Amino acid sequence: MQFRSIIRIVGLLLALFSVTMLAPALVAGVPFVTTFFVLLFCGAMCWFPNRRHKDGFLIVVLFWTVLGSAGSLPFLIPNISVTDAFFESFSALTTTGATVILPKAILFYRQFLQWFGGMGIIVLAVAILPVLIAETAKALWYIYLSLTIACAVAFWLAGMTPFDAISHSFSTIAIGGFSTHDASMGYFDSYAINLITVVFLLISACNFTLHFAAFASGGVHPKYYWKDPEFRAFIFIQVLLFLVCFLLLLKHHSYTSPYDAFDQALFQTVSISTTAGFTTTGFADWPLFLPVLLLFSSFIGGCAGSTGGGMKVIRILLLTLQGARELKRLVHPRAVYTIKVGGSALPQRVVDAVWGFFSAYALVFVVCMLGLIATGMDELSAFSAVAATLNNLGPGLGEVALHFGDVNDKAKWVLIVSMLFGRLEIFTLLILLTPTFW
Amino acid sequence: MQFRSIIRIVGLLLALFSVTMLAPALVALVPFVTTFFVLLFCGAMCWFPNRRHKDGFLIVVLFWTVLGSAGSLPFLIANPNISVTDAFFESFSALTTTGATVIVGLPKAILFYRQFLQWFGGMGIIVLAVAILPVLIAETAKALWYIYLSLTIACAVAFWLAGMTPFDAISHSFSTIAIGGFSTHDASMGYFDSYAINLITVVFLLISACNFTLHFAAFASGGVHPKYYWKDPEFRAFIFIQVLLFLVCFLLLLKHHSYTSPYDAFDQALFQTVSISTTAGFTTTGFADWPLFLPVLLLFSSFIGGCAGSTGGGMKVIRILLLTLQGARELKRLVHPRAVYTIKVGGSALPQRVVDAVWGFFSAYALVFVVCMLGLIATGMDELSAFSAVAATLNNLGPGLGEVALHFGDVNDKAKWVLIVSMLFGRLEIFTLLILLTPTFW
Repeated sequence: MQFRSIIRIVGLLLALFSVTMLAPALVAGVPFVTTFFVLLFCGAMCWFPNRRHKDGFLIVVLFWTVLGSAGSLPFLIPNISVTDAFFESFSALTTTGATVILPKAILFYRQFLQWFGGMGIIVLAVAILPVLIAETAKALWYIYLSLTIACAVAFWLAGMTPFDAISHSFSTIAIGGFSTHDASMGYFDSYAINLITVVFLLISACNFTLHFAAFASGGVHPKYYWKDPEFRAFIFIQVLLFLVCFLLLLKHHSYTSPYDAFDQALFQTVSISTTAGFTTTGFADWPLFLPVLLLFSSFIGGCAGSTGGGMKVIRILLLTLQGARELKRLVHPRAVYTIKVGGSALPQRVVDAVWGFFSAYALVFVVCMLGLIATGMDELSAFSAVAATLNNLGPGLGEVALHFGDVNDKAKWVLIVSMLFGRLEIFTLLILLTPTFW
Repeated sequence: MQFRSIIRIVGLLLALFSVTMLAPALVALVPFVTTFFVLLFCGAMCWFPNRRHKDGFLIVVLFWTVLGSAGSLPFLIANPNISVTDAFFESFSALTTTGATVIVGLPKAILFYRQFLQWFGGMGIIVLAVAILPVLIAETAKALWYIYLSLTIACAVAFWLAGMTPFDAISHSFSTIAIGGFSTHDASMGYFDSYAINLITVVFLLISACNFTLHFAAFASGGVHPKYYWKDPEFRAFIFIQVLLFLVCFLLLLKHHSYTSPYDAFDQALFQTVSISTTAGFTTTGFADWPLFLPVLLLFSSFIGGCAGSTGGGMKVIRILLLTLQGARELKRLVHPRAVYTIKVGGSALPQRVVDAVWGFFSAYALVFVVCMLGLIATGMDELSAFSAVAATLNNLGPGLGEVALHFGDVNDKAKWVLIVSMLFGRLEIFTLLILLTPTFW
């Protein structure tokens, strides 16, 4: 099936991935250079005997097929077992805080991996239009420059030397919840960093596709204040979050001073809630239900045209508000229902497809919970772990045993696939399984 | 809003409910008689001053509302001496047909009435199940009577074969009419374990629980009965799921190598799997010879509950079937959105009208599920025991097996009231009280 074209294109892809492998070498390192050489060699052998050129789902799978391989070689010789080495590689990879447990070059590379993951996750994410020319690089390069320079200067304000500010900035690009120390923000708590970082968390997560027009000099920004459905819904949930935090604070009478109670409390609620992953609280001053509630909050993750693939506003919104239309259906079946919350008329093909996706998603959820518990994992610690795993924050808080090294490595391989599913569209592998497809 | 016409009909309804309140009075060795008199008095004061006569959802809510109005009065006063909230909870436990035990301990007359309550609940739930056509003449009362006579007589004679005196056979029969999971002793079959009863009862369980409205044609005399073998999908899907259940039981038996003899292992093992699975509620196993996942798996099995036209209202074959098969259509939609999908699993062409409602019902159901889990844990209940309890509660079997502490006398009584409403919600369509909360409705 035209294998000659596929070999050269795939080889070029592996070589291109390999070019971006000199990151630790800047910090005087050799295995990563070796990976570039081996894959480049692969590209070279693929490239020359075959010259001819010319499905798509196969390509997407091959895309993230690649991303998965690679990044596992320098760890078998960090002395850790091969399954654990692979698991750790994925742990560093995909911005998942999968801690079971370093060199200063490797650590820089790990934060760099977060950088690579962050840019990579949002580039083919709005490039699915042919299945459902490279000029977007510049406009993306400008927005990024604004994001990183702003973060670095913001860290600088505290007074740390630029290397430290840059180090923290690299750590927070694709937040997995990692920092210099295991405590996410407990080890260093300058007030300016906390306030500024929380602002970064709010601004950086929900929406950048909407502001793509910002590249054009039309000045369409003040229009978005009004009639933006996302803004009203999102503000209602977040403001409600603030009010409940305030109420909880008053009920327990935790901190009398405003600054610690508001910044620290707000920081914990926002950080855990926003799927950030920076957690430094054992939730003892909070009741037990707050960890459970927060975990449910963790499920709500990502925004439309955002870094994280999770349940979105429009999907839940459609179910609820469309659900309201269904409530109206319950009142009367003779009654035509057509309501358009959005400015456009909405076609009935997409809505049905979306909730169907949710139903299949539920099936996957059952598979993940049942499978992980089924493999030999404990009912509760794994239960919290699966909730956390699907979201991609970290270890399960309830009945804490954060580091699972002694769990079965084949299941660990399953954990890798599950977290990968957490980031990538889950049903790509699903298309592979079906018997009608063969 | 024409209140004079609601007063007489509702009063008549209360009096009618009261008419069948003489059940313990047959067993000498008064409060229930008092309930009949008080409600009859209520009907009387609502019948003579008003002579006039004349929405519908209010009436259905009201019918369900009537249950439990006079099901809790005789328990505050007297052998059952228990607190008022607990008395109400206990009343609902017996009445709801759920197995909500707070006590260990099972008056002969009161107990007879309790089993009788199971009889009342069993016929009552089925009768109004198909009477919802005006919103979505009483000639059915004899055709259901023949079928019911067949069911009760068959159960009694079946128990009689074992060799117990007819009173004991009838007692067990009354106990198994609507299946709470109760017997003379707390263990379902541990106290008496005769083999004929076990085999016959399992047959009873399989036949009784699915689907009897298909066999409503059994009353008019015709030959339609052989045709159903190839006629219905329900048989292929249901048989496939049950057979798979048998195979997994067989394979888990051979993996652990539990019992070498085939009589005990197949009947006891099969009995346990089917009984826990079929929303029956008869449980005598602590699941130690089974791994821990089997209790979890069984609880998931408990969620699958009811057949279309069956006594219990729980997720069904057609709903899940629609999601998966229609889901398959959805699966085929990722391949080409340009591709028209129209498929009819059933004999008729199926309309796109009802189908959105089914999954919408599931979505709303999930919302309710979140409310129940979050609310019960939120009230002050424990993490895990409550979690198993809510799964079990929605189904209406009994206690959560995992980390078992079935009896919860010391749990908060207002939440216990919430538990009562939750289990009732399991039995009746949850939404029937959801149309009250909406502000657009007022």
